[PDB]
Amino acid sequence: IVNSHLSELDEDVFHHFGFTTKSFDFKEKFGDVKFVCVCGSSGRIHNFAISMAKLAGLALPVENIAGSHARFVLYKVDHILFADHGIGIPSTLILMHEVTKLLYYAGCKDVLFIRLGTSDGLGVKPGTIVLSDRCVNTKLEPYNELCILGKPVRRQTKVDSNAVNELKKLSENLSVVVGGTITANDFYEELGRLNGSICTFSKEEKLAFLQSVYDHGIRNMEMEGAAITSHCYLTGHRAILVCVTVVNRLETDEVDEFKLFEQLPGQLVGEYLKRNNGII
Amino acid sequence: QPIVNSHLSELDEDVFHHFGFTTKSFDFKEKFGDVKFVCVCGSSGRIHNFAISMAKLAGLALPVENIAGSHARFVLYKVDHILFADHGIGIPSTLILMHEVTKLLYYAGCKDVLFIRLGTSDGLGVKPGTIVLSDRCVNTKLEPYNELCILGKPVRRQTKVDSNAVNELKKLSENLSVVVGGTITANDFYEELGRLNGSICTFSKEEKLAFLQSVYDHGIRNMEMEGAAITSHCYLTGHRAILVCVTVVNRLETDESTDEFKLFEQLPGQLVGEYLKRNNGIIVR
Repeated sequence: IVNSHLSELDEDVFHHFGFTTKSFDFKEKFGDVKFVCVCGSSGRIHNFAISMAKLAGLALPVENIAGSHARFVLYKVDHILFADHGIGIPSTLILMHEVTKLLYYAGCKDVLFIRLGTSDGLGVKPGTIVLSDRCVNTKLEPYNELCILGKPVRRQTKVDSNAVNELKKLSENLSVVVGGTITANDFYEELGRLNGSICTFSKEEKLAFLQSVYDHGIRNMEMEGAAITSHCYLTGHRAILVCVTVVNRLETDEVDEFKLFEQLPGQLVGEYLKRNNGII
Repeated sequence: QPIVNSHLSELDEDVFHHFGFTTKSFDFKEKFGDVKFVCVCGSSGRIHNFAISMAKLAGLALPVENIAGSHARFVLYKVDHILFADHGIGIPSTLILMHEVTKLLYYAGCKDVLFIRLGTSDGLGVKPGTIVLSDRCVNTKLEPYNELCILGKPVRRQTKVDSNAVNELKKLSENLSVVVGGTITANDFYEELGRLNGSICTFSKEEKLAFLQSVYDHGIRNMEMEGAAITSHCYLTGHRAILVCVTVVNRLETDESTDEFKLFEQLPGQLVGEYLKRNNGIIVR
């Protein structure tokens, strides 16, 4: 589906990237992109871009394509774009809008979006990589909910099951678990944490909620999945979540090794990108 | 009297993961006990500069120390009775800040603290560069609520702004344009704010205008993405909140000079700074 309104613009400003459609030719600069790698922070995604560059044999430093003062960073190593989305669905939706618009202008078709994040684990020990076989909200519905012009809109989530299949098969020759993922808007109360500044439920209700979602296949929880997987589906691209778990929420709320866990998703996806020509 | 989360007493040590410190990091009573203001905005650089401007005003020697961990998600500064932090973009990011900052205030025994958001925003029927003092914070249906889904169950939390602080800021500006009006909080910069140049648009330019005109006639003068989170969380934790946002675009005209934008961003700080100087936010030495 195409936004007809874009073709009417004399110039289109990427407010959060720091450039416009008069900055450069998008086809020439981005036309070969087939993958988009994203995580929460600029630092981590830049480190991964650098890591991927070394794997491809790129000597020169990986340079920010985005404006220096812009909200998000943007790196490119061969056929891969790297960017940060911050914390939460709204921040992520901004990135998704501007990155998919970028892909549209560049003529990129059927691009795989990969989120390499961290997450709360359910019934798995910390350090476990969860490959999301589905992304659902806190009601375990595979939908991202929006209020557009004051009207309720539900947009269903979808994961590239083929990519999950590949990543899981690949991981065996290189622990990795395939399971469901909850996306929430509140790190504390909506994720059943007891140590927020506000708590309107008991431990019993918290555990009943966390056990039920586990029983219904959920293995991890985070705050951006529903946005990425729903937005990609609608704009003609693909999406997967590769997140390491940093805590078993069926056991506790609170959390060197943390930095080590963060490296794990990149180690898996990097090998995937190598064997599926994200790099030359 | 503020409601206390009893579960916090069950913890021997509490970790502020997004600030990168714990309850053993400082003596919270001695370190934060005199905090009566918390200033927040979207970026670490902007709020750092504002903290620096307040320190200069207070006659305090630079630099302003980031109390937060070096690799933490958020920054945290203190100048006399004011804390400074960034909240990033959107309600989820902001809610995390609110939880950890209000917990900090609790451990430090701080009561009735005033949260001030110094942001930029979409304008409605006002020229770019206009400071909107929010007298009302609502969602995209123009209801004064932040909606949540707690353990799968729908929750609506009422929003509230400090009218007295708003009134004081208004009168202060007269002796220093500033408009008092409604504020919409949305969860999406593009479609939910009625922008036509997203990657997805399921509405016409006619429907767009109707939506924005409607909210304008209902008193809304600006739109941003964090308001309902701040004002509802403060209400529940026994604190106060206001929004002081400069508008950068009049959405009733268009959806689209970097120098004057930098000038615009300075405006909320200039107003708020004067308020803090006269209301025991800083001590002038």
